[PDB]
Amino acid sequence: LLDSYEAILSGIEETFAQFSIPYDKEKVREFIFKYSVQDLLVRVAEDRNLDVEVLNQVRAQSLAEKNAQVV
Repeated sequence: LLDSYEAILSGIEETFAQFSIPYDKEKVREFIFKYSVQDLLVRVAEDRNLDVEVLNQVRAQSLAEKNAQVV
């Protein structure tokens, strides 16, 4: 049980809001247990008429993922 996933998930929230996207800890924690984060940002981009590459640039710049740690 590594806390790495909450360290990550924190930055997904703050990615999603930069695009007005409805975050949901439930859906996102479920998704990353079944698929990878790569797939998540593809799936919502496809839905939202975005481009996964942009969501990756905003994913890259979370202070949350820089601040947080792994046990």
